[PDB]
Amino acid sequence: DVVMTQTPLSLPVSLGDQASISCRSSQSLVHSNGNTYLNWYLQKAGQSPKLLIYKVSNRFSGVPDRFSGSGSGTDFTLKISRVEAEDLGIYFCSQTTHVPPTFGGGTKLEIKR
Repeated sequence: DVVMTQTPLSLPVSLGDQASISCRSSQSLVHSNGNTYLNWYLQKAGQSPKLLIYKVSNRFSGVPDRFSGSGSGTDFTLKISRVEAEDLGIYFCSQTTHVPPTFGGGTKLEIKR
């Protein structure tokens, strides 16, 4: 199925700066109609998962607006107005456009060093 290459592998940023994680999709995530259904994700060391965008840029209910998604077809990104302690951890980007669902990736985001 469509592969999702998460990048970069590391994103050292201070809790306050803007962070933009990328994500590429083998043959784009455009369903048979011209619509893209992406699902950004984030998880800490054994904590409660958090979903940001659920299409391409719109933010899911609960997102502090600081999260923003964008991109074309075989490329996507998640810019954050400001990183917080909770934001730290590993990032991911899923997609419900193709089947079966992918769900995976892993961008390291543990503050700036």
